[PDB]
Amino acid sequence: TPRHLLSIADLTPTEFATLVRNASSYKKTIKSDSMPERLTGALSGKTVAMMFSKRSTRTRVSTEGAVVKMGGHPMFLGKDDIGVNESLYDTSVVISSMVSCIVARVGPHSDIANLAKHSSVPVINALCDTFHPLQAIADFLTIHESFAHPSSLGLEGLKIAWVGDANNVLFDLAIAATKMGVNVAVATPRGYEIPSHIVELIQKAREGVQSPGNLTQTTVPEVAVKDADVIVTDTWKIKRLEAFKDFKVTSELAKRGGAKENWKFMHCLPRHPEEVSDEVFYSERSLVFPEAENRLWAAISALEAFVVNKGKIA
Amino acid sequence: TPRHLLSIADLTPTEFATLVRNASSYKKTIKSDSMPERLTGALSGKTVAMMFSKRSTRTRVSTEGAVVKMGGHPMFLGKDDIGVNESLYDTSVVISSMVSCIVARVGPHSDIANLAKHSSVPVINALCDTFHPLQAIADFLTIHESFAHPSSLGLEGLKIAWVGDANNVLFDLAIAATKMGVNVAVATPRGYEIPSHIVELIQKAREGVQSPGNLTQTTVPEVAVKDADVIVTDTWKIKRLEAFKDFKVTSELAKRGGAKENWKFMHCLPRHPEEVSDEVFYSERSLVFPEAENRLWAAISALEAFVVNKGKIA
Amino acid sequence: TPRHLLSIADLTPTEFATLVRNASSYKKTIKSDSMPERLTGALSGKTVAMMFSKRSTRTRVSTEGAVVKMGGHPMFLGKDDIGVNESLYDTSVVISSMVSCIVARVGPHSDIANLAKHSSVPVINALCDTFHPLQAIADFLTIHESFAHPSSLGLEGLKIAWVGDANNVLFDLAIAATKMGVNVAVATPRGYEIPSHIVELIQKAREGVQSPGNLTQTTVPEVAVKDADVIVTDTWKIKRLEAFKDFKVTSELAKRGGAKENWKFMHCLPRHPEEVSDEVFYSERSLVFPEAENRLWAAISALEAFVVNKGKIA
Ligand SMILES: [Cl-]
Ligand SMILES: [Cl-]
Ligand SMILES: [Cl-]
Ligand SMILES: [Cl-]
Repeated sequence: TPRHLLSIADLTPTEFATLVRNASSYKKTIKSDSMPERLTGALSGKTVAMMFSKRSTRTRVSTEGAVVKMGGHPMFLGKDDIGVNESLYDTSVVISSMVSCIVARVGPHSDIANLAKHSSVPVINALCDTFHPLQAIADFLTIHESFAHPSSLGLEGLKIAWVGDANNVLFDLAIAATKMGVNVAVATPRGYEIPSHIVELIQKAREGVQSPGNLTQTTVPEVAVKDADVIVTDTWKIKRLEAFKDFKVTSELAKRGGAKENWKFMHCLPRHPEEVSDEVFYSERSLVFPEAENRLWAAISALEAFVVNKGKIA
Repeated sequence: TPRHLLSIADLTPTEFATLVRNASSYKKTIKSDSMPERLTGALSGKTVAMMFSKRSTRTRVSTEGAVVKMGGHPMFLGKDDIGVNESLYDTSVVISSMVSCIVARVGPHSDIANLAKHSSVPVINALCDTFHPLQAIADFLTIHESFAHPSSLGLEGLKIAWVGDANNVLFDLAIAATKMGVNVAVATPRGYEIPSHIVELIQKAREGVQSPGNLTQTTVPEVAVKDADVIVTDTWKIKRLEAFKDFKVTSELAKRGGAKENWKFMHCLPRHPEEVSDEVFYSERSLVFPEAENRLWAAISALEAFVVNKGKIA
Repeated sequence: TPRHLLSIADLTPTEFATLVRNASSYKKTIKSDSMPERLTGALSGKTVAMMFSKRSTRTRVSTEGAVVKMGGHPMFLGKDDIGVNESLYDTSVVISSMVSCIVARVGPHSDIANLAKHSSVPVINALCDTFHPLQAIADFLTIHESFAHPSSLGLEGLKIAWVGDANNVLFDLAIAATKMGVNVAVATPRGYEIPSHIVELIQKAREGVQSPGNLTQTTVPEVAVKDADVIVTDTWKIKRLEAFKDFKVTSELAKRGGAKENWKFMHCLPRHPEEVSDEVFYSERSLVFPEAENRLWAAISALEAFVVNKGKIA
């Protein structure tokens, strides 16, 4: 039976800190003109299949680059390429028998689990309705660098403020922060709250950690930002535009709610002009571009762990 | 002048058995964590062009994987990519001068021959109107494993029963079976028979073999299945659905017509629910998934033979 | 700051002759079953991004092949893949941070410069509104072979005649010919002349060359072809077809205008039947197919120079 990566919920706190340290390490070596021994030709002769249900160029760029550093071949199968004209069972058994890994994006989560259930090779979740494991790893890599033993990244007592809609990215970030002893506070409009199944996974993630990260739920943005070390948002039709009125991240929101003097900004891209101001996006406060690049380093770490080390994280 | 693979009609019985033994051999070595010396970096620095006229994801998956095991690069050029805005002559001379091989799928057979006629590198037929060489090699690999000197795979006296429409796949399978001393019987509705040009190639394939495979043509399914070791079908609008009434492969058809006690089932995928029953498809009788995977092993064998060994099969 | 290749206008006469000699050299070695030491694994572990705004299969084929000879990975991002749903600044910073090079095709030239302005890796111009650097290198490689010290390819005093529309390809060819001491004469209909910004770059290219190539502008085709060593055209709706009446390259045009006895023909493909006659296109006068293949050799040279040698041409 192969081990899959569907959500941060599948990782112990130790396993998660290790993926992040590895990405940090590989990044420092490769950006100064060297190759890690563990990675050289680790995937040569081998194919990784990328299955995408809707366009996702950004995700493609980093998976593609990560596979190639390991000397493997990335295979793109988009929405014009591939459960419509053939059962989901069949597609799953057949493709997995001629590749070494599947990186997959689909719509509903029920879809990805069924695929993994019958795959004979490790499946990694590129993005689904409720999870986004690769993004969390990138985001914590970024946090770890900017604020620079085995079961921790030394981040205990930090505060993250999320302002906007409750979605896939927040869900996994929340689960990670809890394991790392980081406090999270979430501001959303009435009707756009964290689903209670997600609150259940966050709570279960508390088990066995001596100082877990705490969860705060609010309707008022000025409340969330209080004493925040980092502020995060995300992309949000007619119904929505009126509802998110005061939810735009601005300089005036930080001072008014009382965030830390040196608060930093994060958004996982692409960015539209509704969620955040130009002044904020392009300030020295903004970790946006390093965060985007850390996708490359997070994919290398994850693929080494799940494909090469067949799931034994070290 | 380069040597092409357009049909099993181009192969001697010895050359065909050798391609099958090679695929079997390479499969056993690679699935137990080793590389054959003959294959390592055999295609490095080199590009193989894949030209597809209509979607064919399944074929792509195996060609892509096969090229990469040899350390080469597979280039996908689909129907939005490439004889409409430029003569067929020109396209053929130009592309072939910057690659080492073309794996091509087109509509009419007249199309593929004209391309090959002016290519300066070996062309392999991925699928056309009347032939499908790669499929036959896979199918005989499968048969050879399940029922486990140079001019034979030791299969003399076996029976294959084809029930359904007469198409490209059957044509090449028939030509192969004849060379291998395997008996084939074909049940089709009135109007959907083997074209007499095909019957002519089967008959010509008889020449020089001491015990050739025999051909049987019928309109009644219960007649074909008599004493059959294997039963095969394939995907089959308004006109057709009424015509194939009794043609659905079922448990009740095997017993009624008198097939062997341990008859096995084969279909080259994708499968729809009209040709065969769920009960049959998923039984221990069904070699469907191994048959699908044997495409990978058959491509490695064929590309080694035609591209690396420049057509000298050994 | 990375060095880009946007136009032949960025190259000294020495740098241009060197790119051409290198392509010639690499071509001779590789076509006789050997690898140049400088090229082997030069790009391994590394990704090159290809960004295409409109279909351009021919360009893809040669870039793809060139990258692979160097052991790198080519990544195709077409018009369904990627400044619409995200600022041009953002796309530029993000993609360039996870690849080693961008080969790009866009519409307006203002577009490509802005991309390069913010890229952290070398950008090469695949084709834009006014330039086509890769084509010029191919064309001069071809000329250099057919008519077979450091600041010259030994072509002084040759004549090139362009008959047809004034476009991107002609512009760069003209700038190259000037640096190489080759004479160019241009026949176009009234309304379809070289833009005066281009005439300005040709004139600036004269500076510092002891025998620069001369420019001639005409409305009559029979005038241009006088004493020409080579004749070139290109693809040219309702308004246009009447205007180019006498502009079709023919046997009868050469004799009538008085071109050299052994004049040669060039067209960068694809060809339509309006610009040139079948008799001319397929004669022994036609360097069309070698010219098409020389794209492969020109890409290897250019990518070695700009990506591997980080812009120090040698
Ligand atoms: Cl897609
Ligand atoms: Cl590759
Ligand atoms: Cl296609
Ligand atoms: Cl495109």
